[PDB]
Amino acid sequence: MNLDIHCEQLSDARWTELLPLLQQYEVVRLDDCGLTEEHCKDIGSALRANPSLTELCLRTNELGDAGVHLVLQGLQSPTCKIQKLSLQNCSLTEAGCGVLPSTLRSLPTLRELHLSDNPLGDAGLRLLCEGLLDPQCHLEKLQLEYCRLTAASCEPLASVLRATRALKELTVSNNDIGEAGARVLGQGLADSACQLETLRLENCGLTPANCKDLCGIVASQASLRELDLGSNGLGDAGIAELCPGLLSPASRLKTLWLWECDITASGCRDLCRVLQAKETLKELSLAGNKLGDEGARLLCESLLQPGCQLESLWVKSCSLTAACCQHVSLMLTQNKHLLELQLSSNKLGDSGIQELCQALSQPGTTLRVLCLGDCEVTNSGCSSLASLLLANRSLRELDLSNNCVGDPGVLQLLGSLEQPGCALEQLVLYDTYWTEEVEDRLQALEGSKPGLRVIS
Repeated sequence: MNLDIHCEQLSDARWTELLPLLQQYEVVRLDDCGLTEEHCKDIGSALRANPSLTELCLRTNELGDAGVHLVLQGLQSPTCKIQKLSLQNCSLTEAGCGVLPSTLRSLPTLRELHLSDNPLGDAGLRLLCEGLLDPQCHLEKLQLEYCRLTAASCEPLASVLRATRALKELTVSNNDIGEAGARVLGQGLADSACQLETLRLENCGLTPANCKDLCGIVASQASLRELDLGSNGLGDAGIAELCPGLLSPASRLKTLWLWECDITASGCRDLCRVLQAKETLKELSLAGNKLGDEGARLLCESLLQPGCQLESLWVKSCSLTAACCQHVSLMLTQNKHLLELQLSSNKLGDSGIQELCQALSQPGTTLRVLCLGDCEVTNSGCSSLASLLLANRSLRELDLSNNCVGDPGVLQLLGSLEQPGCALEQLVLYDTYWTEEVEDRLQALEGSKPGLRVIS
């Protein structure tokens, strides 16, 4: 009962074929079509006749304020129970934002709203907030990524924040709120009444100082579950401040995203104390940080402690060499909690990869998803891996994207996959190529064993 269209352009012939169905489906997704204001008139009229739409998503389209305005009108009908609405990337400018209050108030069924990639400006947010403040608005998830906001936006956001009680997710990534803004925003969080769960502050220009604040909020925000702070220059200094907040017996933080955060081994030490004590923290992305093999070691030091329960570790593009494979290997042999390890864009080479290959070859291994994209694996490396696939029983997804692999390497992988004992459910091979022959051998495999897909 979903519709979903993506990239296909709409001939005036098919638009017509569509309209009536737009009045039927529960889920309409018109992702990157050629939708302009000209279609909105029709959308408005078709959406009002739909007594069962729960979610509309008009991603990537140049509708404009007027287009948007119409869209919102057709939703303001007697038979609307819409819950999810995504007007992501529709050129909704501050001009078109004066509608929001009148719309938000009119839609008490709305749970999550997406306005990302829309230049709302502080002026446009100011109105979205005024809308969120009205008691008839029970908005739980709000996405305002890339919305040309600035520190000015943080005050109303904070004000919305202290007042509302329903908001669970707040995402303001890719807006330059700055140190000052983040300080305001976070301040509103501290004395808020809603039990926020997801807070994403990616590329907002945070600084170590903001860590002083987040430390506190994190410490007492029992409801928090996922905290994204990537692409911010917090450095080891910021991490240190953040850490005691993460050791609070009230912090149930599960997902911690600290990618490209200018962290290094010095910082990673601090992370490890947390990693050992918090049985709840289950996902840590440290990708893009120049951790180096010293850092990899430390991470492993921690991952060997049986009181450590991390399930996913991302250390993509972390300047790790084949020199750390011995530790990742050893840890991999004695750890029964890590299910997913992301080692892509690292210089492991065939020698580093064999070490992982021998470790995972033992029985009683638990790693379930292993990523090795861009690690400099060659056709010879594929040999190691191919054997692995016959011995190891824990793996389900293996990503070998963008390596130095041609026909022979792949062919070996296929040999392993054609076996009944082999239980890999997914071999990921993007940015890899092969002759017509290999492909024909491949299409065959995908017919002898349907419980396996070779992605590319």
